[PDB]
Amino acid sequence: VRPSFSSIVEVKIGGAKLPDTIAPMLTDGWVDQGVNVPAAFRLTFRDPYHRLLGDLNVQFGTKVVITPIADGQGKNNPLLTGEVTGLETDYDGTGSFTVIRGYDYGHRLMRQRRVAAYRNQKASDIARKLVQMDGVSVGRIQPTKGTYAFIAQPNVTDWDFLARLADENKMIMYLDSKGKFRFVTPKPSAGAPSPNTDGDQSAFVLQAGHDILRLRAAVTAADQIGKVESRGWNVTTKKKITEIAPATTDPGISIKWTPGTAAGKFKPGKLVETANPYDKQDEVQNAAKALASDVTASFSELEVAANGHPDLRPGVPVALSDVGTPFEGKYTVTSVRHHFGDGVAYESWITVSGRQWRSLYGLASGGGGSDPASATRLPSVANAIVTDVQDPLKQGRVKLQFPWLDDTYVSDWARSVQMGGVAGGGIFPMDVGDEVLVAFDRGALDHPFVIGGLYNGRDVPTKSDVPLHDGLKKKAVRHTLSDRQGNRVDLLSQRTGGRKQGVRIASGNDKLTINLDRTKTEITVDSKGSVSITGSRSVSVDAGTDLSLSARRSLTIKSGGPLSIQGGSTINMRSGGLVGVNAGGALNLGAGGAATLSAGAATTISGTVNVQINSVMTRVIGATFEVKTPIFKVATIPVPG
Amino acid sequence: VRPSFSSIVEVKIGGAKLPDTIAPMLTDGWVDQGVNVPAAFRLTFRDPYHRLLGDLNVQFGTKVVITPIADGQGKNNPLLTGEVTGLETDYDGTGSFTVIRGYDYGHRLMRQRRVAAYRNQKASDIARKLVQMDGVSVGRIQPTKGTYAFIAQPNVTDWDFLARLADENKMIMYLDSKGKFRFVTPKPSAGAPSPNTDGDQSAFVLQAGHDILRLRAAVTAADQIGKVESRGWNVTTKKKITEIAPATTDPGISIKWTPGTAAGKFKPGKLVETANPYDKQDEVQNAAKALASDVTASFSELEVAANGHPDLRPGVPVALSDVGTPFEGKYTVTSVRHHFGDGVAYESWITVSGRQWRSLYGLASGGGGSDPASATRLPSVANAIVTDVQDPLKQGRVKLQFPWLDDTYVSDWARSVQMGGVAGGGIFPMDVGDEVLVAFDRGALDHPFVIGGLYNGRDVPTKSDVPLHDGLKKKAVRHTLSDRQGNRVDLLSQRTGGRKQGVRIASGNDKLTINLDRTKTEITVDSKGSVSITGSRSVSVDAGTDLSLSARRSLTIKSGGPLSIQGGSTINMRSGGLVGVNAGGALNLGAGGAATLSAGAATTISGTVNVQINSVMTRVIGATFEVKTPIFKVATIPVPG
Amino acid sequence: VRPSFSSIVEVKIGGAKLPDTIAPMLTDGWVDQGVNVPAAFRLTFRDPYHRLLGDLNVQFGTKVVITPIADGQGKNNPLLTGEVTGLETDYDGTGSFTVIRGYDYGHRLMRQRRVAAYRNQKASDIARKLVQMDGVSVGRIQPTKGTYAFIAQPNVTDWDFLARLADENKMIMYLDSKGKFRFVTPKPSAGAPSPNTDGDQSAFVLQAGHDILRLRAAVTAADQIGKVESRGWNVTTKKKITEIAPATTDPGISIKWTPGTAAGKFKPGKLVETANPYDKQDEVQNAAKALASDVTASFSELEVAANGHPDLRPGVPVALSDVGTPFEGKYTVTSVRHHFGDGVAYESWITVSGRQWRSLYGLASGGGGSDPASATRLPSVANAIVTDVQDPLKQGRVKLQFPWLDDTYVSDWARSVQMGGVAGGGIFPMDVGDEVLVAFDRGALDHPFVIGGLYNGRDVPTKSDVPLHDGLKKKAVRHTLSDRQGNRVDLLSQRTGGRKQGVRIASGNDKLTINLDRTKTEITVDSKGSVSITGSRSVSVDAGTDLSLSARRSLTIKSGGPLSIQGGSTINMRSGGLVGVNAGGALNLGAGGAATLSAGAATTISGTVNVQINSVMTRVIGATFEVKTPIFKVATIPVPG
Repeated sequence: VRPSFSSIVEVKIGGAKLPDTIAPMLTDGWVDQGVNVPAAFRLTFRDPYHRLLGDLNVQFGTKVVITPIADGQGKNNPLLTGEVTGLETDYDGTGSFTVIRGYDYGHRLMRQRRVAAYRNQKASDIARKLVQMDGVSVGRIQPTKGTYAFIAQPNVTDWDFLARLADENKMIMYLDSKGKFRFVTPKPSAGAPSPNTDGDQSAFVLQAGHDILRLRAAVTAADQIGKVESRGWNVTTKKKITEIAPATTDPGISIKWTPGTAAGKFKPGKLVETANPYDKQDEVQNAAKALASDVTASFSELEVAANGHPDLRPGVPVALSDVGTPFEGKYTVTSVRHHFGDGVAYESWITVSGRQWRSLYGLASGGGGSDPASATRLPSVANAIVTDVQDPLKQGRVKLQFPWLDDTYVSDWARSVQMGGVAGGGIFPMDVGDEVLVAFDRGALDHPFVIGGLYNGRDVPTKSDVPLHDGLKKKAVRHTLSDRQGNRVDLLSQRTGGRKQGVRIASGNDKLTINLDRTKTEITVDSKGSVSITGSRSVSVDAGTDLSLSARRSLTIKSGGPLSIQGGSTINMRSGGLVGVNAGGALNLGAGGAATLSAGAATTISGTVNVQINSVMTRVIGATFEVKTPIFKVATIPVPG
Repeated sequence: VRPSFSSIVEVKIGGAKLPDTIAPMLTDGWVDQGVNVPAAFRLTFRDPYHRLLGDLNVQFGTKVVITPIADGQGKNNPLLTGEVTGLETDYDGTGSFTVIRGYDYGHRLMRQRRVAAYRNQKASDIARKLVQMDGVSVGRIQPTKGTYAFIAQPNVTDWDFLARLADENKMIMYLDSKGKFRFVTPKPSAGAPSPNTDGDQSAFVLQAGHDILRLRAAVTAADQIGKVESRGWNVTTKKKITEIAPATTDPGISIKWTPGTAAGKFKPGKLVETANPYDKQDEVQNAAKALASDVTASFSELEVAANGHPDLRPGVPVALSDVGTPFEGKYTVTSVRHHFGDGVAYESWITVSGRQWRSLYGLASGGGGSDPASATRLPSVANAIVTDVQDPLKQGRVKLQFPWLDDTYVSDWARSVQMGGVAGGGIFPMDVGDEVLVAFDRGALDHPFVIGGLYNGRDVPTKSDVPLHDGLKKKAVRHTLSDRQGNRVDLLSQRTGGRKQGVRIASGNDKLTINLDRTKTEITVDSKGSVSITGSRSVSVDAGTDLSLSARRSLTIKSGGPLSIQGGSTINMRSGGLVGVNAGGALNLGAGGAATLSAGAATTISGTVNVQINSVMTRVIGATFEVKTPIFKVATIPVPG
Repeated sequence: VRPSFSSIVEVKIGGAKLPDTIAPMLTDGWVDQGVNVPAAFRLTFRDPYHRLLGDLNVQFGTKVVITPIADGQGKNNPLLTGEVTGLETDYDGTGSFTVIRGYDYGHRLMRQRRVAAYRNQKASDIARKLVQMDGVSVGRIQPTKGTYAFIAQPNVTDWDFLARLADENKMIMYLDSKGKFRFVTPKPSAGAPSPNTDGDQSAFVLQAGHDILRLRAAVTAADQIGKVESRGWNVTTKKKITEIAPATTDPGISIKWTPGTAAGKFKPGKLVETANPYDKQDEVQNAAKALASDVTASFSELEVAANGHPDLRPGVPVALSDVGTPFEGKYTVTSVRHHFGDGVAYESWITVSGRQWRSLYGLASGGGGSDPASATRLPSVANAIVTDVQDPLKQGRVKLQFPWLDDTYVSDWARSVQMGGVAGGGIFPMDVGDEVLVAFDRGALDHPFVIGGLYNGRDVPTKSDVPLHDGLKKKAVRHTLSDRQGNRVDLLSQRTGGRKQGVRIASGNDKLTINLDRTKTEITVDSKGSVSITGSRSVSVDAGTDLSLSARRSLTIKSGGPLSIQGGSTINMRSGGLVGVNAGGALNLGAGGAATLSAGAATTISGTVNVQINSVMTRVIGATFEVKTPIFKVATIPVPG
């Protein structure tokens, strides 16, 4: 029937049934099963002479199975198979008891604290991999809605990472009777029999006064809001992505009243989540749905201590009837406490609290939730080593490799801050061995950012002509901007020593240099190589007060057009053995004063032309006047004096 | 008198008096009224057959009024007027009770979670506007001492924001009986009935043994320090602003002993606050006063459970007398618990604990651990969108819009970090639509800081002729510094492909380029336009080994002073068409060897002066010699040979 | 013997024995001693008329000595010399009790909150200085393993800081009976009486059922891992330092089972610490050993309430016998509780729980959280003022003094991040007076990092020419890179106003400037000084369409070799006054057309050589023809016409 006449607990340790000489020694039989934390075994035997543990040879690390038997139900279907973890002995004054404590076959997930990174795997794939890796048989795994680009395990316990993953995906972290892992969606509450049933023809119906020893049901509108929004940033388009989801319905609870009424009956507020990064529409939609489920899970909180039945496993629909106006209907169980003890028969505490750990006190072993000191809430910045540069987008994006976290974690691409903008800007890409400063997006490890490279040992900067600081007043003297080899621009200012001042656009080998030197107001374009100054429509209009073009070997001046030497004063045109002027055309001279044509060797006045010597007077002072042709047209016969 | 004979609870639901058929059912009446958190109603009726909620037609959101009546006091002046929030049913083994839970008319402030920014409004103005937004009638609001400039509400429950503001301003939120907000200063403890009074002529005097059912009074010097300082940074002057305030007095407590004695009797310590940013003297002084009040509020902790009186409202002075040496005097109440229950008449728990909400549990429900991760202490950095760059100071300050927080929050000016210094440095302003990386001052949202622009999709860097990485080892090859436009300063170094090395300066049109090219040692000054090299005291002293000046269509050389062409070897002065040395002054030519003046058309020697040919030999050896004028001074008559 | 016949509590207040008229009034004597928190008295007298405190003249800050006496043990050995801290009264319905709470002398350490930096001192030296400054006598201090460079005190209580040091160094802060501070290693558990000794003879042996009133012994493998590793970064070599330490043994516990048996019987996991920066091998080794000890301290948790004995001081070995298989052996006590009360004799509660504070509830006052709101986890960044720019390595580091933390804290060198790399990069050193934006390593204060200088009031004397923003749409117009004094490179782009575009490499005083101007396709190498353009193997090959070389007061062209003026068109060679060609060598001329040599004054044709005139026609036409020597070789006699 619904209650029980006699109830027994059958416990098997190490695969063998409990010895007949030890079965009467058992007193308490506690089993606390939940969907948020691993279930707990507490088997308390009475050992007045302190000899039990020396006979069972029980050492933690042994398989133990606990089954309840109420009437003829529960002979098959063992309740929970797990592992003995801790031992306790209590001399409380009412009996020197020996307590064996156990955890679920799968508690090892909480035992292991891991760091890792998973690339291009679905959440169900992550669950499958982690579980097997931990030696736990896989039951049924439900594929999740969307894939993840890159997940990082930020130094957390396996159980907690998987638990949050299930929370974000609106799942349940089920661990069934035979120790099989399960990642299953919540069962709909409608499945349970109608409360209008007789209440005695099944074991999933609770009637007020029939088999409800203790009852605590609460329906509240503490933080029920109709709309919940989750927001994120899209970098491939620079878009503010957002998702608004309703919180007016809930699958786990059906009590004739919905949270939509709670939202309507008060002012229409809204809730915002600003604690996790998001990138794609799928992730934002999933987060919005998860937050809506979280908000709607607090609508009803139920806790019934009943005579029980061994079929009250977690995650099953249970109908609550004849309680009142807002408390009828169906619920989905979340935690079940099977209790055997002094003066108490087989007791079952069914607690429906959504995904919260209301059981074992809301605060539980903390402040209502774990706040580890080695969590993912990384404040400020850290240092990292670059491992990859092969960005498929050529935006300077660079992979990282944290050296204080793990030797196999290399993260994903991280955008690096650069002095650019909306319409383009300069880039200073990093090498494959730099040590760069890394910040984080809202503290999350999944989204690192690169600020710039640091300076440490074995990475001293390239040496320069002048030191970093000088002078008694001890101010900055040089402000260097440089590449990784020596192609540099220097902005230096000094009043001591060499008194170097100004700007210096140098080269790697110092062969090429543009010195804007203020110490002597001198522009020095120095080059141990070729020089080339060119224009298109006009050439350098050189000016000043002293010009000089002294180049060895050769000097060629070409015009391809009109050429002019205005001068303005004496033009001393020296030579070194030859002066030549080509027969370009009508060559003409002139002078406002004298005109002299001297030489050292034989002169001549050539030309197949009508030579002439125009003048108001002409006097050949030649020591000898020789003509080898007849002389004509002389006005008078030659006369001396 | 002081104690009472008969005590009643008058509760009105929905504005109508409690029905006569329901009044006997009420058993438990609990009212918990405090000055730190909203008060609570707990009305527990006995409903064995579970039919109450189906007859009263109670839906949360309905108005409820609770009044106590002790003797002939309290018929008027209702105690509290609030709203039903949650429902609870209990089967505890002592009756099937139905519980209605209520909160204050103004609990909605804790219900709403908001993001917003307030500009140039006083704290009292903030409270008034905000409360009027939430549909709560405004009582008396006391004007704030100092005004603010920019307050950000960083995704917080509204009541918590208001409470932090009130704690900053040494204030109190006593919602009145009639549900009216009161932002009021604490009532001074001096204005209280004298302790040496008869103890029976007033309802504000408690005597040990007269009516004090339970007493718990503690006076401690756990963390009493005489002086407390608060410090901040002033940016308009670079000033370390500080305020030291005393903690030797406290308005709320007067127990013949002051915290000054506690501070003096121990070593003279000091306390510092380093958790919030401050900018002005007013804010720092207010923070120092608030911290001093907070420290002095822990001097005395009092908890008296007495027979009570319906006039024991919060925020009223109460005189405690005949208790001992240090426990006499007057206090100001902070929380009051009115209780009706099984085997208990009307009882009043008066608790004085200053700010500390130690009521119910010292840990309350979080062990004094308020870390809701409501994105308040934003860790590390985040991304933001620039909205305003006006800067009334021209220092590059920029208004920041956060895309993951709100669509209407645009913040105040943020001092972007610039790679300069104190006496002047280069400025890189950002456009009106950038995406920048912003840190925060000690995590507070009120003081964002811009680190630099980021790179995302649809904002690619300016295209360049050479790729960002090349080779098999493929180290960094190019280090570009550029404006949003094409003006660039490239520092490039390559070993493969085109083997481009050196420094480049480009104007974006690829016309004006300065190439310090190291692959072939060269300086190239290219420009699709005019060139101009100028000096003041001397001109470019050009040098090298192969000079060339070849500009088409024009070449003008001007001196305005002495001109010299030293040469040193052959000077081939070619020409085409015309070559004329039009010497204004005295011309003169000389030769170390021969001298030749040829022509093709006609050779002419001119000059309006006596021409002269002078040398040992002046032979013609040409052709016919014609003279058209008399020949003179011939020594010998012409003779061949 | 082991139990006691009659037990008394001897208390001395103010150095004088408790008065005879007050000794019967004492009711409750409670002492709580431990190695994690200061010891406490909770003495409780019965004062029905509330007059005790007015006669003893007790004022907190008075010395009090407390001792238990069970049989004839402890008559001259005091248990705890401390100071009265807080007074307390009670009307609990069972008497009007007066309670005097006292704390051990070490409470002063928890009473002071300090900010400071300690320089080149061992941890033992730090403890000695802290204890001496706080007026506490120094007992025995054990020198620690290694020294530290700096240890900042990030606004923390002295006691918490010293406890952190003790936990780091595997040390305990037990305070002895006389009140003398000592900093001691835990006593080994092996140095205890054999578990199988007589039992009654030794006062350090507890037997199940003999004198164990209450017992709670727990042995668990909740988080037992064989190996624990600690990781850190070395900057003098760029190295990943790591230390793996075993957790298979523990000095404090010896119970026939070791944590190695817990680790082996499960999967071989590992644990990592990622919350504390580390620099040297010694520090990493110390951290690994400390974490291993912390993990192994949770193997056994013991709580024994026994018949009491005054020799059960903290930090002494105690042998636990005849309990079972895994619970025999020895323990090192961690906290002791001496209790005298109503209907209760002298009770001693021994608690062995490692370094954890499992003594108070399960979460003390604030378990899990214990995050001082004013803690060391600095989120995001802050502002700081440079105080020293020197560097023993010249890598650009700098010391930073914080203006919101302390006036005497200047920190260590911070590796400022700037655009460098593995093989060298540019550096911008910071001046002494700069204000820089400083991040933090993992939030820890000990490792600040400088990002870059900020801008504030009277901090931007760049004094640039063009404004930082112009226009209606008013995008960024200028991108300045400059030096503290003015030597600058500007990348400016405008469309309105003066319409300036291009690049400008300027100087401090603007005398020297290289303008790449794009509004007018021009290169302006302007300089109020000398100019020098030089080459090595070839000279500037100037080109374009209009050459102009116009320099006043001088113009010198030198070749040192062949010189050529190709020309190609008219060559106008004017002269203000005088012109000349030197007698270099075989000077020659030529003309494709006419040839004219005119002058305004005395002409001549010099040359001490065989002058000649050659042509088919030699028509020398003038106004006369004078020869000063005889004519010869005339072909015919002169003839008119």
